[PDB]
Amino acid sequence: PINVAIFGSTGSIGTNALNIIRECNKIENVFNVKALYVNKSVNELYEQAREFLPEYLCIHDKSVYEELKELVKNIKDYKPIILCGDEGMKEICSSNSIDKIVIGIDSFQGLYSTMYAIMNNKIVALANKESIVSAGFFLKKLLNIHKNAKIIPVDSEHSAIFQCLDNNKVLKTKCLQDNFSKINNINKIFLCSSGGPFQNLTMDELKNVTSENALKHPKWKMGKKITIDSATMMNKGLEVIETHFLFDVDYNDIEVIVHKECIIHSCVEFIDKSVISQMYYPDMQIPILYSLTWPDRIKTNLKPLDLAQVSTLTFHKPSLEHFPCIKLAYQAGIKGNFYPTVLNASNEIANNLFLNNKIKYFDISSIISQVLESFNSQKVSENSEDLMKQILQIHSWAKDKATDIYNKHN
Amino acid sequence: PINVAIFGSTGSIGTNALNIIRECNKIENVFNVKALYVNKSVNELYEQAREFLPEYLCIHDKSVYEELKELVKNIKDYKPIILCGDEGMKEICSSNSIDKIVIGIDSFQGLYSTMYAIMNNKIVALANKESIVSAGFFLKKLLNIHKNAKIIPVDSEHSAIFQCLDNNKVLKTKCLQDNFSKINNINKIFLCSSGGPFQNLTMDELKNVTSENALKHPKWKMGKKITIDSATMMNKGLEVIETHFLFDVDYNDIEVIVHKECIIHSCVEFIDKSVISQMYYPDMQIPILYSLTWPDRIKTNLKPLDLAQVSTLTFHKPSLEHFPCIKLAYQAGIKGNFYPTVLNASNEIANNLFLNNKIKYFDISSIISQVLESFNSQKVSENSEDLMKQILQIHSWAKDKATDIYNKHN
Ligand SMILES: COc1cccc(CCC[C@H](CC(=O)N(C)O)CP(=O)(O)O)c1
Ligand SMILES: COc1cccc(CCC[C@H](CC(=O)N(C)O)CP(=O)(O)O)c1
Ligand SMILES: [Mn+2]
Ligand SMILES: [Mn+2]
Repeated sequence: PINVAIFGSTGSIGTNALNIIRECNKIENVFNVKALYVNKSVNELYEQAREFLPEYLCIHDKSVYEELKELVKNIKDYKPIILCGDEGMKEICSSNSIDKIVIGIDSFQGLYSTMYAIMNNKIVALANKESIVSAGFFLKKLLNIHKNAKIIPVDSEHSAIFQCLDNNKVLKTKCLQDNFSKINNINKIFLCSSGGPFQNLTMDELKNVTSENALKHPKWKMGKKITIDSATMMNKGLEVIETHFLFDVDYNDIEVIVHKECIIHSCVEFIDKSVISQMYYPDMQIPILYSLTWPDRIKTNLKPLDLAQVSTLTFHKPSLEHFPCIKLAYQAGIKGNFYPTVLNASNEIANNLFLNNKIKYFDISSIISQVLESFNSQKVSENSEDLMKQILQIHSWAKDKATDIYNKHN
Repeated sequence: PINVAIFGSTGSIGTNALNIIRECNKIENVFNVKALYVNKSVNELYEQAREFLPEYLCIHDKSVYEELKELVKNIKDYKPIILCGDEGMKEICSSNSIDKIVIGIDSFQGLYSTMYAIMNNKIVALANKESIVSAGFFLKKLLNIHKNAKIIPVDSEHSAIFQCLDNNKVLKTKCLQDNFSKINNINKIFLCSSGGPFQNLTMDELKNVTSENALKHPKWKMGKKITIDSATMMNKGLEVIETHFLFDVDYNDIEVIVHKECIIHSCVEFIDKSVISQMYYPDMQIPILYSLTWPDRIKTNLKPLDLAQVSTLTFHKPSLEHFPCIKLAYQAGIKGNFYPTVLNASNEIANNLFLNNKIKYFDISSIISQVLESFNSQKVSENSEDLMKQILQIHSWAKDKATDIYNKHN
């Protein structure tokens, strides 16, 4: 019986996790949902608690804490431990009844909860790519100290890569470890991209695209920030750095490939040049499920892939002139140090400015480039606590520098 | 160091094996070629012996035995054990200095050498699919007796399938063992086919096709028998039965898919509905190499797959009306017993009649169909020597029956 906590259970990752858990549990009792954690969605959490009956409930916002206590009195034969804030989150991570934690929260609370899950030697199913890009050095150090802790990737391309690896090799190492690629015989990665809504657009058309164009009739309905990142291909840029950190693959050995059908989710070339790929319909339930079942798989009732119906799969190179965010991501990754932290923070601001019609498409990459050029490399702190503060200071600095650049030109 | 014997070293499989061994050994000394076995080509064997310097040389034809001995006196600092016939082959299989044996011979010598390899508890890299289709029951029985022997698939689609499996699971079972699919969490197989030279012909066009049409402007350098089987899609029919026996996959869970680009070599759907596939250029060096490195991989200098250049991958269902041999293979497999033995034997005759311009395209499937209808199921011998005799007698009967049907409706 797999004992799982869901952090951010009313978000997209959290609700997809509970859906696949429900469906798999109908086939065979595999999962025990031990904890649910949300920001402020009391009614939604109450409804989840009535179905899954977790041992723990937690809610960040303290003004709806007593409302939650009163709601759960309506549930028959059920006496949960009801907690609140960061202290509740810490108590959940330290519980001996929890084996695996799905991190479905963004920004700092994602990183903070990941930190606590690692400190308690848990399996961490991590969907927040920005935390790996920004704080990769810190997570790597924490994983070296807490030897039984593991990060298992949920980001679909990185789940795909992970699924292409031989678990007889994977089990000798773990993600975010030096020498991961060597142990797994990895030569090179094909990192698949949908390409977003702008692949056929000219440079002159790209000059005038708006956030409405990027968000209009999405093929897959996902959040605004990632949709804008998909449009600029900064999503893939961030994912290149994520690949480097998770799998210890050199930047020269990561190739972005535009695959508009989104059936092949990524591919791994091994040292003999054989290539393995993972395929399914574009659906987050498979990557989430594998993060919770690894190193095994369990039965689902998901729709089987019909390759004859799919019929055609296509691949092409992305144009770096048209999608300069990709180039900037590689440059930041290759330069190393805290340049990925700066890239991520400056993109957070630029993405949001574009979303709100404050800047143009190529201003996104212009601002990111300028902030990157404004940063000086820093000696990397050997001390774990100093290193986290260093990352947070640089993050804050880069957001401010991006905002100042905007303000001056405006 | 991996100690290898090559049976049929001057055929297509043998020459590909020695090429990839040579190239891999230039990067790192991995392989010792301990034995080479050929039918007739004494001169070619001498040249191989001069380069590879194997401890054993064997030749099936006794009339060129003395010539080989005299030739080898030319090689400096070299004193091999020089053998001939079935006896020489048995002696090679029984050597404690040999770990892995590549079976690149067909027909009787192929089944015969496979048997002796298994009896001596070797790893057997098996490229002769006809042995598995005709003698699957016997090979299963033999592998149950000889617990440390293993068949590793070399046939490209079956190697692909094998490469899509997690070795943490594969190492708890072995090919041709009951429950192989259950242990590996296999739900379904996509068995990829080139479609062959007649794939786009109308029914009227198919009625007239000749063997010269099948053999003309061939895309890859392979033998006449398999080229004719590719044209009729009986190659894939045989490979369906091969999949069933190697992997214990039910016939209803094997789907033939026409993939004309021959980049994806086959795919495995797991019980969660995630699909894994193996990809490379159509080149037999990868499947051969993997059979000799499994459960590891080693470095090659093969050309890396350029997915952007490949650009497009396509998939469609084959027409059973145009390719009735596929339907016959499923029917024979599903019926079970020795019907696969009869299918293989009757196809051997019908393929050869068509190759030599004695019958038409649809006569191939007609003869096979009639022979299958003439066969009565038999009680399966419990004794392994009786079982081998039973298989061989059914094989002879079915070839004779096919020939007599040809002679009647001449
Ligand atoms: C909604 O579920 C899925 C599952 C798999 C694939 C897709 C297609 C969308 C792919 C990515 C979003 C992403 O980064 N993901 C999902 O990780 C968009 P781009 O950066 O253009 O490539 C959707
Ligand atoms: C020359 O080497 C390779 C290597 C991989 C793939 C191909 C393409 C030819 C595929 C098969 C032959 C076969 O049965 N093989 C190779 O196992 C033909 P059909 O039955 O139409 O599908 C060639
Ligand atoms: Mn992704
Ligand atoms: Mn084949």
